[PDB]
Amino acid sequence: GIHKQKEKSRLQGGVLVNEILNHMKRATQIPSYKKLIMY
Repeated sequence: GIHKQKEKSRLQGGVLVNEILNHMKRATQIPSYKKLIMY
């Protein structure tokens, strides 16, 4: 249950993560996840 969901905070990593991820995380272009639900 908890395993599935992880903490996007408090976690650490090698700068590499900063260089490789440096770009962005997930689809920041978040348009509308639920709002859509209702058409």
